[PDB]
Amino acid sequence: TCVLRFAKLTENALEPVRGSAKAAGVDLRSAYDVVVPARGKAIVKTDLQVQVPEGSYGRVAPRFIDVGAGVVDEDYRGNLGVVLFNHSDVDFEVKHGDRIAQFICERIFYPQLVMVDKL
Amino acid sequence: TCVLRFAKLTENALEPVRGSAKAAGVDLRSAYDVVVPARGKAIVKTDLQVQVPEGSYGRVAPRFIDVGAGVVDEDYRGNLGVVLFNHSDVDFEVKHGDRIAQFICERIFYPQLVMVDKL
Repeated sequence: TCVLRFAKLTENALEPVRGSAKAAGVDLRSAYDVVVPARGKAIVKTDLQVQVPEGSYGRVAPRFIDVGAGVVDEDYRGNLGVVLFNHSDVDFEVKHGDRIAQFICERIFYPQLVMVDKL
Repeated sequence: TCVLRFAKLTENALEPVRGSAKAAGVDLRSAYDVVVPARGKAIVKTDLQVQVPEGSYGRVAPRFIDVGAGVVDEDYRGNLGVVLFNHSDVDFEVKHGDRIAQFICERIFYPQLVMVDKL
């Protein structure tokens, strides 16, 4: 079985769903209304725990306001979130439900290796 | 055909270089001797082009001195390298042949998605 599982830590978490037919992963949404102060930063939690498939990694990718920027493995049991950095002079309100990142499953593979003349 | 290909742009390039039986990727090595000045930065070239397998990505990962840090896809035809940032007060000499990063092949995948009560 190759199954990605999420588990809500509180009633405030939202289910992760794909944004586009062609998106690389599913979007993570803010559990709370969070103000990121001007020139400040905030951790924005989803109130989701995640168990990625065995042997794989989940990368928290970007969906003004810089997101940091994280990768998890199958042992991770924390509450998924991002750190948002507000470079502007106006506070930024993240509302409950807002898309804050996408979560992409990835795995390392080992292809055959060769050198070539050109290409 | 799951094949990773590299191509030397000059005679200075080295082949990669798996670091250990357990390693996630192959190590990339500096083609030239490069001094990274104190408090300064330098781009350190391998003089390799790479063609990653179709539909995959190659991530240039760290194998004092901060390394940035890049992902490439199957269209990429540049000369692989890293930017090194020297935050110390002494210049740092990267010698021809020094390991500077590992190149890890990765694919995005689409597992089955569910919510669970708890992990």
